[PDB]
Amino acid sequence: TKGLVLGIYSKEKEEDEPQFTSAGENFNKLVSGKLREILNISGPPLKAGKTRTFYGLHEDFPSVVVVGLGKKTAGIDEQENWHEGKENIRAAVAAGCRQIQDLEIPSVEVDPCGDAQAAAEGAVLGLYEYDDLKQKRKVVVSAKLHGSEDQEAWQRGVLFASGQNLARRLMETPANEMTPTKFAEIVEENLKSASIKTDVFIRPKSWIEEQEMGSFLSVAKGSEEPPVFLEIHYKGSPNASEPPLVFVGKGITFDSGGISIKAAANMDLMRADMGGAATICSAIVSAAKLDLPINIVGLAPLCENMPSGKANKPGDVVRARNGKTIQVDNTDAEGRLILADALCYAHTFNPKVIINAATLTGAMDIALGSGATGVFTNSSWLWNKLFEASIETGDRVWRMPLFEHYTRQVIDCQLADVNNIGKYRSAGACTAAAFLKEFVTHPKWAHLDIAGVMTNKDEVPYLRKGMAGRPTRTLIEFLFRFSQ
Amino acid sequence: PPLVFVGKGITFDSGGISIKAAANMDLMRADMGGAATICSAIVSAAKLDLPINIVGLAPLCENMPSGKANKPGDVVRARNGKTIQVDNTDAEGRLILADALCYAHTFNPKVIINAATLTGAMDIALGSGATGVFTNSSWLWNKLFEASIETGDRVWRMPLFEHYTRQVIDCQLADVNNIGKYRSAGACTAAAFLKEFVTHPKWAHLDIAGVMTNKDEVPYLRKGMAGRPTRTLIEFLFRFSQ
Amino acid sequence: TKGLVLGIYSKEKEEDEPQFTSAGENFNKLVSGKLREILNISGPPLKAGKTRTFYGLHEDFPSVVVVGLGKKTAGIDEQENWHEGKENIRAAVAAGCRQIQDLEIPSVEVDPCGDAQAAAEGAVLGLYEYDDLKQKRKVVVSAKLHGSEDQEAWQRGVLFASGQNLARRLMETPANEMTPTKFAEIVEENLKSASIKTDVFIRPKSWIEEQEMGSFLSVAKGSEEPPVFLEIHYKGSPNASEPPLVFVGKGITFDSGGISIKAAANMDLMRADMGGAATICSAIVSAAKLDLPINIVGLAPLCENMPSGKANKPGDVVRARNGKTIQVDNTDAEGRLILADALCYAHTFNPKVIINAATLTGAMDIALGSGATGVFTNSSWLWNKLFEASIETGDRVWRMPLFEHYTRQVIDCQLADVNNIGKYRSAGACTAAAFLKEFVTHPKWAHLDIAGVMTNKDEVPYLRKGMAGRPTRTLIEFLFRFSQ
Ligand SMILES: [Zn+2]
Ligand SMILES: [Zn+2]
Ligand SMILES: [Zn+2]
Ligand SMILES: [Zn+2]
Ligand SMILES: [Zn+2]
Ligand SMILES: [Zn+2]
Ligand SMILES: [Zn+2]
Ligand SMILES: [Zn+2]
Repeated sequence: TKGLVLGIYSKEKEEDEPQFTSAGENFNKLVSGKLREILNISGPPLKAGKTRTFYGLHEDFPSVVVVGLGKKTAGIDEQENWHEGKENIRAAVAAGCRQIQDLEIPSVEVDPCGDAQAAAEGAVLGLYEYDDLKQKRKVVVSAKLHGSEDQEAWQRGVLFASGQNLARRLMETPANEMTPTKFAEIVEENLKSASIKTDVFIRPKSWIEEQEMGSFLSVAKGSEEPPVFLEIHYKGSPNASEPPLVFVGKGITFDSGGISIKAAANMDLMRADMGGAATICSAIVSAAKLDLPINIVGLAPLCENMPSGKANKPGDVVRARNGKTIQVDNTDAEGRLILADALCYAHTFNPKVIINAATLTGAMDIALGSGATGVFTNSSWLWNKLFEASIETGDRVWRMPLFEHYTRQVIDCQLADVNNIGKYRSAGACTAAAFLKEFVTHPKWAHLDIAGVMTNKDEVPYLRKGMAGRPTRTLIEFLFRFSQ
Repeated sequence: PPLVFVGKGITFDSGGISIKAAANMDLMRADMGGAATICSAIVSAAKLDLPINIVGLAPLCENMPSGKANKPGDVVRARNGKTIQVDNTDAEGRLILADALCYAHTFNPKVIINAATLTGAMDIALGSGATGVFTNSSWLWNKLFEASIETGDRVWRMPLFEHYTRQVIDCQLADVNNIGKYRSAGACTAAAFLKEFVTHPKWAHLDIAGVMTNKDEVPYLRKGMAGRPTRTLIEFLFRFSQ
Repeated sequence: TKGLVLGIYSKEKEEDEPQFTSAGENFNKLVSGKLREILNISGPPLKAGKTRTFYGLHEDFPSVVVVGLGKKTAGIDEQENWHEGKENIRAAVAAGCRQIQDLEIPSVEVDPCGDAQAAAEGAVLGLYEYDDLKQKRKVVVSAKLHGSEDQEAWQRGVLFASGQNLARRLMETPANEMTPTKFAEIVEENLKSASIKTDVFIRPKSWIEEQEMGSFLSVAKGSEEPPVFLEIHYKGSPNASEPPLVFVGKGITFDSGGISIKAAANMDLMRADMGGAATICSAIVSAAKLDLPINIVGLAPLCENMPSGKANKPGDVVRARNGKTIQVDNTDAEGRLILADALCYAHTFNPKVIINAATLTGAMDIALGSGATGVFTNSSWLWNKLFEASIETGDRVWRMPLFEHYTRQVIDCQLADVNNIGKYRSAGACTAAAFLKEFVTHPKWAHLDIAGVMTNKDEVPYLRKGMAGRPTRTLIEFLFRFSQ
């Protein structure tokens, strides 16, 4: 019927016993001390992220899962660059919800754990699973707030987590279903449901040609799947003329590498090479849901990178919208090609800031793995804003260098203005970033290389194995704070 | 109390049983760059007669394959009593550093700074643009960063997160594994391995693998071994002494 | 304090509710129906291998773990070639014991589940972990039979499982600790504790040289670690002159591949290249513990395979004890070299049967993986005996071919009588077997290639991740039945 998730903290030195949250304390009282009694009988105390289940304590809650929240006053961890208490809550609540789901319980009430937004994030991110294409599926669990005192915060958590889950769905869906057109249609419907103060333009190939986006076009042509340039507007500012914030995302729905073909092992994960587009578009959907008082534009060039008799050939020179020529030495360095055109187009909006996201390089994965998203930016103010937002969400960012040292290695080009792969194999994420900078003149630009945080195995406790949708929540938080 | 510097001194690294590829293996004669830079920095500090006490520690040896060599899977005991599963014999720098870092604590130092041409991952990460610095002290990061602005021999901070530690203490036979669970973030997991042998509050690990050589990146250095970031270390010491 | 593991079966069509075992039924009665009541409250029924924990049902058992046993009458599964009921019990009991251990309970009583030997095997194999070299260790759990009616069978299970766990320990231990000498000393002490009717001879290099075992010696020389030829005798037959059964095991304590050096990835697992020696020696220790009325001889050539200035060089020709010359084309095909000499020596005992085991080829792993041990034999009677024993133990065997087709590919040799690697890359396990057959004239010989069952991830539910010690129990069962 109905399950209940309650939290308990680690015992502090002067306490005689570990303390329940307010809800746990109230429930124990409701059952005349039976919860504390049974917890004591069960043995060792619950530590952070651990769970234990007690049956039959109340007729309304046949299964009660108690979860360890760790130290009650855990705040910002100076060494980890995140709010520890929030992370403990997300992990603990996710673990509790997965136990409720294993017991095949369709609905669960969740203890706010002193921070309803974090509790909601743990439950909603934790229960998520992409199973539309399977016969065998786990029970669908409906999680709601236990109590009625922390509603806005709980709902805020549901909203943030839902945005990330939308990104996860888009990334996880196989490329034959999640084509450029399909991705555009799903984003279009989600944005329109979020707010009527939106406009969506799924720009066709003819428009792309009119816009002289030769770099983007060169990538798309190898495949039979039609390319599209998704342009979305959210008019949240009270002043329609207020300069917008522009987000740009790499939308390669499937990357085979092209003529510079990839190895077979785990190439299926490349269905998520559109993660950059997924995260920035989902962030905008969420911003619209929150009705943030700001104008935002989202740009996402979308296409496949396939080998064929029409595909990009190593050595080919293409002309970007801005007139710059690019020597395509490696057709698998295609994300930067489509981004060159989208970044150029972004300047036409005279934006306040330009932020792009892309599952750009394997080098980024070798550099930081799934620990944090690499951020390249020409603005310390912007770096700081993204960094502060990440401490709150727990979806960490780490700064990477934008030095001429790297630029020199990409403009040293045999046939053109810029080469699409560096002179050497070193610092691949840095030279890719340098390539992108040659198409940016804006003073507040940030490039997020999310290749290393594309998937999750078990690193983030509250995300099941699969595409991660990171760092969608950090982007939403940045926008929220920016709007305030 | 002295400042303690520690340097990886592998005079030649063939990789051992987990043998390296032949191409450009000659550059491994510089796998003692960590020892070279910290020892040279101390020589210079002495020349300048800086008013500070400094201790330099440099474990030195070769890593070669033979009938007596480390075998993948072997478990060894560090000076501190911790056991280490040697899954890859080419991840040897962290093995010799574990013992030197333990010994460093005996001096009750003010700070502990180690340097090592530790991982190819660092090279893939930042190349020769800057030395990667892993530190549990923002004060120390800042001091090294400011010194680097002056010398031009740049440093860039890399993360010391439990996220990476988890991947090296998840070990089949011992307390810590000498290579991570996955291939991602090699410089970060190597740093995490080193941290398991450090309890000091002001420690910095400099992975100089990417700045080991110079082609033409630094205009004033001819092609060859670079000796970076020796000047940044000297500057740090000078300012520290003042 | 004390935990309890109880089993419950899957409900049969005409039953109103799933049936507990006799012990589960008795415990429920003891607590006035409280176990059934709480199990019903907890939800969906327990299926095979699943577990659920109930707290505070009895003062003597604060934690009771109920485990799903599947269908009560599950017997031999025609398609899987094993006794299904026994497999269900081993898996269920192991899962239950791991839950008790997670709760940090030091002692547990285990329901015999209608088959005490299988229950004991699940508990003892299930709880095993090699942690001698770690600071952090799980609680040591002492498992005993619940009740006093099935003692001999429970103890038989403990004995079989202990034999396998000894093999696992020997295989898991790092090679710098588990050297040829150390392995010999550990086996020596275990055999002597098992019975006084034993003799152990840790033969030194001088003896090996006297025995003209040039093939074995050629492998050992590349390393600084002294080689030994372990010879063990168990005189269990009433007639001292009764011909013995001879077991032979490949004891490469560490295999780097030698000059034909292995790749670095996962080379640490080669510390278990002595699995052949581990399994046959452990089987003999167990046979001695059981005091089987038969004479058995165990032979295990032990050494390392390392690269150095003295190592085997590709193309070198060596002379086996039997006078045959061998062209060592690949130094990593060393197991067959040391086995050639041990198999020759085995004939001197005028044995009834000769069975050898070896983690011999990667081809075997590509062929059957961890599903079953590959068995090559010139005797269908022997194949059948091993096959029947495996149905009982669940540690499956599968027959592989001994055809001249494969022999032709190894005697087609440029410099010698036989080549240590075949003409082609196909059928690697089959040509390796053919190589071994050139050193056997006995009419009842079986070669077990255990390379594919060297480790366990999660395939065998009752074995934690690590070296498996398979198929030790099948060997013990074969010996038991043979003795009867
Ligand atoms: Zn997708
Ligand atoms: Zn690509
Ligand atoms: Zn791509
Ligand atoms: Zn090395
Ligand atoms: Zn090295
Ligand atoms: Zn071993
Ligand atoms: Zn071999
Ligand atoms: Zn071998």
